[PDB]
Amino acid sequence: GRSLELGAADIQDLESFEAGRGALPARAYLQSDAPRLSLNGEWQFRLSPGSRVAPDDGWQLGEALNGFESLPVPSSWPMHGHGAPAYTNVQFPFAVEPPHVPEANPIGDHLVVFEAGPEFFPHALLRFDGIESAGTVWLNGVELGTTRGSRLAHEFDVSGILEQGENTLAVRVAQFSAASYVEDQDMWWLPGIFRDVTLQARPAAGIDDVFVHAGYDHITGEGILKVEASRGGQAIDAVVRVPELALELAAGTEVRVPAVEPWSAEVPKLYEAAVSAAGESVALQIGFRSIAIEDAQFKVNGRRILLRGVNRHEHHPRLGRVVPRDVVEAELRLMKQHNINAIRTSHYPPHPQFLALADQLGFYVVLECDLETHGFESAGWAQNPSDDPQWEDALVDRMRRTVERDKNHASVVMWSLGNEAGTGRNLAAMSRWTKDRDPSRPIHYEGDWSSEHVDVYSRMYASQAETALIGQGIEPALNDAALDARRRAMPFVLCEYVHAMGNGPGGMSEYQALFEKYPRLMGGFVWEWLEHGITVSTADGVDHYGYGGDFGEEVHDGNFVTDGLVDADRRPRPGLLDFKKVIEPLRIDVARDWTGFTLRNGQDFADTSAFSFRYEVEADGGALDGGTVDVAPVAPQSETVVELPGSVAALAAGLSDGRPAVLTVRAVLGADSAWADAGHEVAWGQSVREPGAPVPPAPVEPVQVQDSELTLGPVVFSRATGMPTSIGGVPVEKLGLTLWWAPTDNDLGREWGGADERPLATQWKDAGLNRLHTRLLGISANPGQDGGETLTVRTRVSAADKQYGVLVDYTWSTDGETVGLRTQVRRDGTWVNRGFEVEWARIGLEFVLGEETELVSWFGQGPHQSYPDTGQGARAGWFSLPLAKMDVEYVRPQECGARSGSRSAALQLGGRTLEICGDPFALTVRPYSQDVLDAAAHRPDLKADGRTYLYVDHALRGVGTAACGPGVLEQYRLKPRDADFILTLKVR
Amino acid sequence: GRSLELGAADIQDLESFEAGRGALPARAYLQSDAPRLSLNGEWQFRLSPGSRVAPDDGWQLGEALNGFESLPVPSSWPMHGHGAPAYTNVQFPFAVEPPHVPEANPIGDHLVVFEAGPEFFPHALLRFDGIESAGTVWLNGVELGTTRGSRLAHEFDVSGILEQGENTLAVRVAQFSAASYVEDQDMWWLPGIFRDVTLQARPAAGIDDVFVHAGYDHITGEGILKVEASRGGQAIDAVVRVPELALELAAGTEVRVPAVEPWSAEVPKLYEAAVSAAGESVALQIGFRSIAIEDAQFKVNGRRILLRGVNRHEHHPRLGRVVPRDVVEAELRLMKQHNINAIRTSHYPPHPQFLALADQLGFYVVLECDLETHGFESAGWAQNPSDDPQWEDALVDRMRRTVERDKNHASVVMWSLGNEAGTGRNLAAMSRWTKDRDPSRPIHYEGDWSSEHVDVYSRMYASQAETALIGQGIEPALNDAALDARRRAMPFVLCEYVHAMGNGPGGMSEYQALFEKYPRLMGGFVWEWLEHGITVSTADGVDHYGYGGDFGEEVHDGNFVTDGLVDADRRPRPGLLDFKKVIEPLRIDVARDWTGFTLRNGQDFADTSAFSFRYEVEADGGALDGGTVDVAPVAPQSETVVELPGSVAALAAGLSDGRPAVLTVRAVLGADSAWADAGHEVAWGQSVREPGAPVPPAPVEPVQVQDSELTLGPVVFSRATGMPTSIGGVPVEKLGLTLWWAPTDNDLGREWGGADERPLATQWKDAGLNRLHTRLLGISANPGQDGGETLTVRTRVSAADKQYGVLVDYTWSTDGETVGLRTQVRRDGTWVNRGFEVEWARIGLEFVLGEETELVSWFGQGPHQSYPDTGQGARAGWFSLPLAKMDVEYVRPQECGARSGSRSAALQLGGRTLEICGDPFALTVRPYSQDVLDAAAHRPDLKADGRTYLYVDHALRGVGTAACGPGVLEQYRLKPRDADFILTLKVR
Ligand SMILES: O=[N+]([O-])c1ccccc1O[C@@H]1O[C@H](CO)[C@H](O)[C@H](O)[C@H]1O
Ligand SMILES: O=[N+]([O-])c1ccccc1O[C@@H]1O[C@H](CO)[C@H](O)[C@H](O)[C@H]1O
Ligand code: NA
Ligand code: NA
Repeated sequence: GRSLELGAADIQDLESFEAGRGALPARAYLQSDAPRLSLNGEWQFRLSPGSRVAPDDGWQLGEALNGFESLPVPSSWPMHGHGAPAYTNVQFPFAVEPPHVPEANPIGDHLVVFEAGPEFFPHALLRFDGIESAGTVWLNGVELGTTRGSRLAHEFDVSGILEQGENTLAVRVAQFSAASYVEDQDMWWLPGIFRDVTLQARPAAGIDDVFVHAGYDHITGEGILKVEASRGGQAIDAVVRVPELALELAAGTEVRVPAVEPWSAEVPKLYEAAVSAAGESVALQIGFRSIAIEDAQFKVNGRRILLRGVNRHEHHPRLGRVVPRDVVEAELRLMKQHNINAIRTSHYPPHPQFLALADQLGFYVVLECDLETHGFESAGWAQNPSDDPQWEDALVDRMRRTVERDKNHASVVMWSLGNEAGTGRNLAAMSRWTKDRDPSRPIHYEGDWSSEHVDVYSRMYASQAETALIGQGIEPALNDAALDARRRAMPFVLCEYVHAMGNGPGGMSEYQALFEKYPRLMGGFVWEWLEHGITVSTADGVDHYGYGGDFGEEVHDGNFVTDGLVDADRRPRPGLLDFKKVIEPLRIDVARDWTGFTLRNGQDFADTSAFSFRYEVEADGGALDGGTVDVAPVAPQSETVVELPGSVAALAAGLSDGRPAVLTVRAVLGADSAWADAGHEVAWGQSVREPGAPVPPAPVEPVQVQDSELTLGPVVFSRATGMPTSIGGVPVEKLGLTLWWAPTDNDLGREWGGADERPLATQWKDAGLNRLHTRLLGISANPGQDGGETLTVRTRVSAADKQYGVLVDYTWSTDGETVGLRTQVRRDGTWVNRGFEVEWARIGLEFVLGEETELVSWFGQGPHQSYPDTGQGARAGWFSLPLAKMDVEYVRPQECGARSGSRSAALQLGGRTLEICGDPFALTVRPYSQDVLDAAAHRPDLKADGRTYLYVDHALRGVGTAACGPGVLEQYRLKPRDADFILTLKVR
Repeated sequence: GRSLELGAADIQDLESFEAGRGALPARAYLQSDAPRLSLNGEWQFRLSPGSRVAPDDGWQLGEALNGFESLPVPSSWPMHGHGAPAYTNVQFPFAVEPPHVPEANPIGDHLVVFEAGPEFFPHALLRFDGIESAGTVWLNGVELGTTRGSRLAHEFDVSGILEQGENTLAVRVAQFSAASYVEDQDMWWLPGIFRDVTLQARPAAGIDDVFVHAGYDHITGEGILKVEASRGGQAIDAVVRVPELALELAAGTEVRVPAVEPWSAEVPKLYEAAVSAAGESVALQIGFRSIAIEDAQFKVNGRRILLRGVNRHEHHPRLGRVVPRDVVEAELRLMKQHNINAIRTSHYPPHPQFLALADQLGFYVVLECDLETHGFESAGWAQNPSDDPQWEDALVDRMRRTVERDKNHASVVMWSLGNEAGTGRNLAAMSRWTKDRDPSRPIHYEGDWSSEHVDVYSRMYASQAETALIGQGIEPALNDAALDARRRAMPFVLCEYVHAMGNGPGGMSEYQALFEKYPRLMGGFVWEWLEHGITVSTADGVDHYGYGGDFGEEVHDGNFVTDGLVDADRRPRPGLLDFKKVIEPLRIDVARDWTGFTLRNGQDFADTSAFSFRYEVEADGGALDGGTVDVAPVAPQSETVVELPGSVAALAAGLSDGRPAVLTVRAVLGADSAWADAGHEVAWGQSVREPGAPVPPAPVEPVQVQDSELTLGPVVFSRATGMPTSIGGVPVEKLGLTLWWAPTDNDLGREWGGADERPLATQWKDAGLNRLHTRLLGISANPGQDGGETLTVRTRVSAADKQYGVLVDYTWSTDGETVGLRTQVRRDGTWVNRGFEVEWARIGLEFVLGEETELVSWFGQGPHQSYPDTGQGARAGWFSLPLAKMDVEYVRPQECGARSGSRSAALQLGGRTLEICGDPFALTVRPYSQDVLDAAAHRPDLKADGRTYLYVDHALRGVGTAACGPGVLEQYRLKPRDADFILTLKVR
């Protein structure tokens, strides 16, 4: 019985536990004076849906092509119409039976013709910096080998195969392979040759690999330099010239430069250098820095650093995994502009070019090997490749290539074995190899909590509580006494925290307080830097981002791929604005009397000499006083009290009580930096003289009784409902109590703990908060003042099939100019349902106005949204925006746009403007209803209906981060309760 | 402070705990020779959306009508374009704050002008037989009163207010009222005057109320007759003439008729009678029957009866609660035609006309008062009206009116206090009143399990297990010793069981076995008789039923209103067909050797003399032998063995082994009955000589190898997939394993018990059964016979992100005429997921054929569908239907149409037909895919895609009744396992 199935050969290679075949050794990516020819451009592409019908028709030659077509290389090929993106979070998109590949497996045949001059002879190589996920390579029909590790680099000796003149390079790329089982990151499955292809000549007497070792002696200030160079794996003679430090030395020997300026992310000093031999010179930037762990702290150059970090994925909304270099230096300067000083390359090494930019601009980076086996957790880690001895070779090759490529860059301060890969023998072999190859950086891996084979203790989304226990080193002890002693001596890092999906993330301040208070806490990396939105052009031609499912997936994880501080096009979300203020590197506590302010330098190395300290006093109309104050530089981790000019304090003292004014002390960039122009704001602080409470109007005007309506000054009531129908000509279509909001992404998440496993959003639906109803109980006039009268409208708010309720008593008084509105809420019945207390989103009013709103202005926090557990970035001021820029363009629309702590507010409606005053309320103004916003799954599903939805909230919930990790914290949860609050309105 | 809200007066009447105002006493509905004028016809109608804007503009007069329009009366008015039906199951459609009514409360103003002749003077009354839910009545602008209890009757004295000639009658009808809180049945909320309006003259010396008392002495055969008559509540002189029994007697005296033929549902003997006084005669039908409880059995006329019952709601797909009398006698004759002998009027008294038809046609009925407070359960029965002393008067009035109207009808054998109303003081007062007023019928109420105030123990959906424990009186004892002693002495009835939603109900046979085995078990009433589908005409003009939500509800319960044995138009579902055979009143066990058959008479009173006993022998082509056999009548609960003609046995013996033939003994109606023509089938039984197994083809034909395809006789394989591409010209687009089916309604239900709270349908989605995938492992030819060869195609079936799998090995042999196909399935891995074992719907194959199928024929069970725990109604035979009549037109489409126990099968595809043979398999043939059927929410969402979906199942799950009650029973659950099965195909 002989076998008759097609394609058995390709499939057995794809299902291989072995690493690629026939490539050269792993080495650093080096800047070399050898000639190079980038084969990037416009290739030819043919796509077959499986190895069983992938033609073996000699396409690899370049002759008689049938069924090819122009495609760009580098590309993620489902971004150019061939198939589609497919998004899965933890679930594998194929049956889990390693190492087998599904029958449906896109095969992409790639072909380019190039010219090879005499520079590339007698010796050259081809270099592929990234092939997702398994490539086979032919040069002139001759097999060069295979690539494994989709974001790793492979090099192939083409000596004797590369011909002079015209060559034909052919690569066959399979989307799925056994390697898929170990590349299960939470991102888009996008196959292709997404990184540079390059021909490089290899002259004789060259340099293949260089290993820079540039340490720093913080007690003496010495550099410690030893540049190793090698050819064909042997130490070679080469000369090391670093001009600026006045040294020439031999490669291979360690020397003590007498005094160097150390490298950090605050001061990223880079000495230019070259190592050269007869046939080849190599350029290097060199940062003198030394990483160590002592007294359970993570120290750089002798000082405990604080990691203000994010998790950078490589994604672009129209090119997939290809990220244009202009987009890279833009997003990285964006990061510095928001006080970020660390980056973690979740969850694979980045583009080779990325490393030098982290060296230059200034970031502590965690360089992470391409390894993740998350999809195996659901089966209790059965068959997990991290513990299958059949994968040792494959995984150690991923670590070697990872380490080798980037070992020379001072910005990488940690190697990371990978992510969400379980525990296992192979992980320990990856650690063992790395400690041997590069003892100079400590080793990170979160997935083995025992921390046996790492040097730092690392967790994701550990609660603010557990983080305080670890900060004091009193977390519960490991079962192994020996292991526990080790882990207790490591510093602690959160590689992922404050999950920034949608509206949020809440609770950042609580985490930051612990980072400053506890030295064993290293800091943390927000999840994540960007959303992976993929732009989708509609029939109309409107643009919007699509997410998981939108592209036809059979299994997918929805909008969980859009969970970042910036959108796919790097437009900041309010979370970035908040985070920037949270991690701000100086704190400015402005004194109540406006005489000075305390300045703490929170940096680890720099002093304050880089910063101009400006102040301004803003009153209602314009600025009253402003300028600059000179601060004698304060050391890192030192504090001074700096006086402000006496004019500022005298101005505060002479304010008529109840007149608002805000003192803002800014710290801005004295001079341009590599990442921002002079005057860029780094840190700030404020003191506010508040307005007094608003004067309730005298109830001098009485209540006029028509048969169908009532009238009390400028407000028109309906005798059937009790609610206002107009105020000063402004049509009022509805007025009621609100307790609910269109759920955020965190509200859609399950908050672990509590026997209530339903998401808050579900809790609400079950409770009926989204479908409240109001019964009218009574309407009265009552003795006012000098003939005038108050109006009291009694209602009860509740929901169908529910016994709990709230009584709401609206009480109006008017003098003819301003309407007064007192609102009282009292609970009737226990607000219990399906066994669990109900929690409210808010305690407010919804005014539905009959006309459109063009412009919203307020006094309070701003300019961007704020909620109880967010809003740190929103300062006290006077703001004014067009309605459409009050919204927040989240990909799945949801509750956003509340401006908390608001004191006054004006909506410009056609010709008239509507002025609310009162004690602190949260303002929100949208052109569509809450239910339109809740049902909407993408932004085009939001349509204005010509009215205005005015939200005035006397209380709000926090937002938390329950979509992944901690929910709203106790101090910010909103339990049902009685409440009382006063407003005053006015139309002009 | 004086109150300024509109409509405070109507609302305080609507919110009233009191019963109607100013009507005459509750009395029986009587056939009287007094003149009557039905005000039914075409009324005028104005609809206001709340009492606060219901005009008080003197519409009640009939002059200057503004905003009225022609409407039929009786009507449910949302069936005629005014508003819409709204379906809620247990949830109230308004905030639960009794007695308050929501602001949104349709007010329907009704007006008719009629002519009153001299017959109606000086004394007459108006009679409303039903007003949902609160009516106010004016005759010539003069208030007559108010109605409460939507399916109860009210009568108003119009003496001195009804004028001669032309009158104007005005009724204002509010949909919601305090009474809504006690009318929360699981049905459509439809307001209006849905039952007859009638003017009736009341001559002097008349009869107002009559109370028939017609018992039976089963030891002597005597009738015991006493007809009470009364006027203005006092016993009056009247004469009682029952011609047929040769008696004239005075009303008020009890007499002993020497010998009467008793009344039962099997023999509903009705003696015509009249009671008359000077001004009025009243006609009566009189059934002599006596109900008693002894030895914990429910006995009628001395014999323990068995209740073969259903729950009749009053519903019509286009008229709502109005059920045309032709539809009533049709549905009731339908019921008799399916062996039903009992009816329960869930959950309100029916149309007055219904009672006489139950007397005549023959049904034990449970007459149920309009009371149900289900929506209060979710709050722990807080504020439940059954225990609020403020409702005593309202509820006792509902019981009185209920009892009074129908007390004279022998078919009612139980009064029922209501349904799903909790326990409470008012319920006990309802019971106390009823025992006093009418001691002759026992009292039913399920909602108080202690059974303190009832005479029978009644439950819903108690499992087959608990029912056997009760059958033996060994259920766990009540906490109160005294109560427990009472309940243990009552007989037991299931007022609702075997929930017949969608495909089902499964498990009827298990219940029936217990009914026969245990005398304390009275029987049961299927839930429910009909679906409440409401027809919806689409733009195309296609008709289909809509259900909850489809009409715009804010809260609703989906398709739970369509849960019956017949659809809204009384077209039978397969459940009725099964149920008819289950409850069949004789059992015919046909002997294996075909010499005779055992006959048990299961009736309680009749013998077999009504039945012709026919037999037929059916072979492949036509009938071989047939006729009639004479059975000496067997008593109720007796058995005989009746010989069949010797020709029948000799025919069986002379059959060549492996030739199929079926002996069917039928018991049909010898002569016409009030409910069916002669020859109607009542009970049947069969013995089958099976076919032998099919001969596997000799593998004489070899496997031809092209580069792209294989060929083995008439079958064409694809070398890439391994699956057949054609068999005898018939395009085969896909062939694979099936383990899943589009979930039924029961599969969508939560099966209580087991820590798995997810519905089976959810279990499956979580497990991936709906999205299986097949990887190909190998293909071989192998040594066959005389040059020929088998083909073995090895696959593995599984699902993305899952480790469990099944290996499937397809093995084909051919001789050139017939294809042989052996299929083997073996488990690889534990089929566990989210902590709970996965269960399969089936173990079968899905053939997707490229051409349409016109006609399906098979040998096996039929003609209607069958599944392991259903299909009793399907007999052994030869059947043949067009494809579209293989389907089942469920309102939410779902898994149906499997014909289990099938031996052979032919699909006619254009010109050729495809013949499957093999051991018992379950056949199914649909014109659309399973996923089309699962996604479809209504029948118009099913569209044929031009192909054929052939389902051959070697194993199946039962269907159960998990949508309400027990799921699939143990013996019918399908756990994963290895399996082996052989098929043979053939194309002509
Ligand atoms: O770490 N976890 O316990 C965990 C629980 C639920 C979902 C994701 C998850 O892991 C984390 O999720 C984030 C953000 O979505 C990223 O995908 C990250 O790579 C992953 O480690
Ligand atoms: O009786 N029950 O415990 C129960 C549990 C869940 C849903 C309905 C239910 O009660 C029963 O349901 C049926 C069929 O849907 C009818 O509505 C019936 O009137 C009701 O008593
Ligand atoms: Na994510
Ligand atoms: Na139902």
